[PDB]
Amino acid sequence: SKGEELFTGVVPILVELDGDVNGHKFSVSGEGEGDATYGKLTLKFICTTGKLPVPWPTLVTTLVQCFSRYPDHMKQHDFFKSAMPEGYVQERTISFKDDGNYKTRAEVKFEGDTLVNRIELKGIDFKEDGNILGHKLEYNYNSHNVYITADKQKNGIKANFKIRHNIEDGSVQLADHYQQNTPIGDGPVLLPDNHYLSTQSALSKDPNEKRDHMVLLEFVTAAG
Repeated sequence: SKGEELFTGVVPILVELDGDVNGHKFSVSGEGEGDATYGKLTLKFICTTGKLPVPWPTLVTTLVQCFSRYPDHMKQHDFFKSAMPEGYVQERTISFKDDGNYKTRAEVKFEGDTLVNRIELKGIDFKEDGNILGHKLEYNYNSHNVYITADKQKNGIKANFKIRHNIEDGSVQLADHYQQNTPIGDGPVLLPDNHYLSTQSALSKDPNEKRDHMVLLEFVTAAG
């Protein structure tokens, strides 16, 4: 409830990611704005090391659920905002069906009036001619639901969901997400009942940008 105060207006966002997928090292820098009142996020990401070795859609979920719009009757279930300003550690295991997996660790917290997302990504067991390393995924994104449950042992939450990436041949590449969030500070946090986050995402390009990039528009609303 205390952390909610920090999200009453438009909050600047900074994202920094260091990744390694099958030995291919890369870095991504992201900048944008978040408006939790409407569950709206606008972000621009740039691959600072050159060309991204994985498709941009596979990084969308890794690259700030604290900007989710929680309805008034559900505000007591908002773990994400309650952990602020100290923040939370967000860990994920993203299993790509019939392919490799991403293991991510992120520190999400406030640095002044700016919300920061520092991430380390490690990807292993990917097929060289698979949908990921072979860049066979379409530059678009489907709508999904993030199923959340309380993790009272770690004073945090756990989340499970499936992302459906469209392949160029018209098929689907499943990306199973297992999530764990744990608070950084020793302050009080809200431990929720079972609910979900209804998400909708739109991917686009900046016409004047020549570097490998991604413009992300995300709309997230809590329900259930």
